[PDB]
Amino acid sequence: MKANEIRDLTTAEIEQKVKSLKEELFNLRFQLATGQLENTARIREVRKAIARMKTVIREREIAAN
RNA sequence: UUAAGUUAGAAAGGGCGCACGGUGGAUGCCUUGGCACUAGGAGCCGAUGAAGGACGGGACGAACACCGAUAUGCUUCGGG
Repeated sequence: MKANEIRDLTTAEIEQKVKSLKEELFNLRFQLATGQLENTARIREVRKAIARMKTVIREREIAAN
C-alpha cells in the first residue's frame, strides 16, 4: 500500500494490517526454507510494507503529544 | 722388406667467442596515493546516553561498504 492509503485507515485498522502482513512473512520464510517459493522478491516487499505502516503510526502518536 | 728420423690427428671432459632460451624483477613510460601551502568556512560532542566498538540485517557463501528487529532501508519536502 502507498502511504497516502495507509494514512486514510484508522490506527486500529492499521494495526490489523501489520498483524496480517507479519503472518504472510512467516509463511513466506517457511516456504523458502522448504523450497517452494518462486517470487522471492515478495519477501523484501512485505518487510518494507510493515515499516511503512509503523512509520505512519508513530507519526500520529508524536503529533498527539 | 729392414733401419734411422720427422711430423699429423685425437676430446672423457674443459676454455674463449657467437647464436638461442630460461630464471629474476632493475630500467623506461603511467597513476588510483601522498607532501607543502594559499583563500574562505567551522572551531566542539555528551544522561533526550557521546567518542569508539560488539553482534546482526541481502534469494543464494566469506569480506568491505551501508543500515539497526521499521535492519542492503521508512516518511515528507525539493531536484532529476
